[PDB]
Amino acid sequence: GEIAKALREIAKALREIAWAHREIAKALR
Amino acid sequence: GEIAKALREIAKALREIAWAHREIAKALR
Amino acid sequence: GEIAKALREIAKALREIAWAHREIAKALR
Amino acid sequence: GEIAKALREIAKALREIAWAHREIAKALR
Amino acid sequence: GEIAKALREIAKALREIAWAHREIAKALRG
Amino acid sequence: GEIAKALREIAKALREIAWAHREIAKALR
Amino acid sequence: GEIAKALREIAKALREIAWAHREIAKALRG
Repeated sequence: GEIAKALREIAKALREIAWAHREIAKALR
Repeated sequence: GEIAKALREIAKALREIAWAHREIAKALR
Repeated sequence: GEIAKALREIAKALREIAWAHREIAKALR
Repeated sequence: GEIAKALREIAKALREIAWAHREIAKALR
Repeated sequence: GEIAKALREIAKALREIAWAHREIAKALRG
Repeated sequence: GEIAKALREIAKALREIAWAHREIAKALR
Repeated sequence: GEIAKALREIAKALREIAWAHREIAKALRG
């Protein structure tokens, strides 16, 4: 469904943010 | 659908945030 | 619809956050 | 509707976050 | 409804984040 | 319901984020 | 359901963010 697909896009974007957030954590260490 | 379209706008905004977040990670490195 | 309108409000708020996030990236760069 | 109202509260909280994020950007400049 | 109640929990958690975010802004100014 | 339960999981994850965010505010102080 | 599964993916992604956020807090102290 289009609604479920859009919700999965939201999750994918958040995993993108999490990847960057882990890079920042490594950067500070 | 209007609901699915709006949910896709939410994902698009989060991708904007992820792009800026990657820029911040690069700056710290 | 009211639900779609509220979801677009969520998207716009995230676009506000993205603007500020870019401002932080510029400040750090 | 109750669901639409709750979604608007999510949007309002995100606008609170955006305001604070702009304050952080000001601090960094 | 259970769905509306859960969405209000989401909004409240975001309001918690906003409070902490304001605390961070205050610290960076102070 | 499974949808309400999943929404509560989203809320719980955000409360985890808020906890860490408060720890960061304390760290800066 | 597909919608509930997708919402659970969102929740898990936020838990990924929470873990990374805790690592940042630790880094600022350690």
